[PDB]
Amino acid sequence: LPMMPPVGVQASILSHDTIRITWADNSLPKHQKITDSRYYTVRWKTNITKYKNANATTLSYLVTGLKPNTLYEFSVMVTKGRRSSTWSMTAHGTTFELVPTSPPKDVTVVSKEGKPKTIIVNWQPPSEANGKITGYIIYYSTDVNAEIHDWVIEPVVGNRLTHQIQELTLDTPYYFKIQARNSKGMGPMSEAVQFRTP
Repeated sequence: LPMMPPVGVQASILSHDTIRITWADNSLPKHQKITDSRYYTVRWKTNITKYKNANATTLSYLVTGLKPNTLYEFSVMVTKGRRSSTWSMTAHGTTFELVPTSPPKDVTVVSKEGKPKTIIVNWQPPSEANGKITGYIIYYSTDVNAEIHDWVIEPVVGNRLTHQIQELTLDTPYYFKIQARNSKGMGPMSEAVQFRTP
C-alpha cells in the first residue's frame, strides 16, 4: 500500500546559504506528532543537475551550504518499513544575495587609439558575484602604495565590462584596480594592473 505523500511543503529563506524546509504529513493527527518509525527524505537541486538529499524524523529540515542568489527546487517523501510515498509537489526557494566575494577578472588596460591621454579598461565579472551585479568602481593611481582614499575614483554604472578614462598624464606609469558591486555592497579589489601611458 502507498503512503500519503507529504503536503504543504514550504521553503523559508534564512540567509544566502540556508533554507529551512517544512511540510505536513496528513497521515498523522492534526498535532503532527510522530509515534512510529517513519522518516522523511528531502531532495533538492538547482534548475540550472542531480539531487542532494537528507533524511529527517522531524517535519522540517534545515538545508545549509547553499550558494548565494540561487534558486533551488525542494520536495519530500516519506518511508516506513517497506512502504513509501511518491515525492511531494515541489516548493522553490531562492537564497539571498551576499556581497561579491571575488574580484572582477582578467583586467586589462590599453591606450585609446589616437587619444594618448585616454585609456580603455576591460574586465570580466567576478566568479563569485553572489547577486546581480549593479556596477563596478575603478581606482587608479600613479603610486601603487598610496592608501585607498588617495586613488582616483571612476565609477561604472551597470554590469558593463569596459570603461574609458581620460586626461591622464603622458609617459606615466599608472596602476588600476577594480571592485564589483551588488545590492549587498562592494566586493574585493582586483590586483593592480600597471600600465604606462604613451
